[PDB]
Amino acid sequence: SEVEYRAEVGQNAYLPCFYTPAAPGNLVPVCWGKGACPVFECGNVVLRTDERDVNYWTSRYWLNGDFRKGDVSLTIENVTLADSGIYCCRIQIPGIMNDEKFNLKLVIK
Ligand SMILES: Cc1nc2c3cc(-c4ccc(NS(=O)(=O)c5ncc[nH]5)cc4C)c(Cl)cc3[nH]c(=O)n2n1
Ligand SMILES: [Ca+2]
Repeated sequence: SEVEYRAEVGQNAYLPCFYTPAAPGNLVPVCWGKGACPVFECGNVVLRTDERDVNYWTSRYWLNGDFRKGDVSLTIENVTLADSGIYCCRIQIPGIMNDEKFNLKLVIK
């Protein structure tokens, strides 16, 4: 057994990811992709934010939480078996190599 997130075909999938803004409104860029975080930046990119807003998304992928307070959890709508796999949520902390890397396993049946 290990940590995983689950959905049936047709449901939405919910993959958690959080950080804490250093001060209110001080956002840091976030990278969501399919594939483990050792791949490129955050895998095969599906969604990105910068210090101001979401700047990139792919159909069916959403940040529906309060991402301006650090809830950068992902929603995938209407999943198929092909959406199964590891996803990377990368918190791109400016000022060093110290990014926060989260790998989330999505199991679809
Ligand atoms: C037609 C369609 N649109 C989206 C879409 C949109 C978004 C998105 C983009 C910016 C903001 N930021 S915001 O502060 O609420 C704001 N409001 C005005 C200016 N900025 C909030 C969200 C939820 C995302 Cl993340 C994911 C999306 N995914 C997707 O398949 N589609 N499809
Ligand atoms: Ca960094």
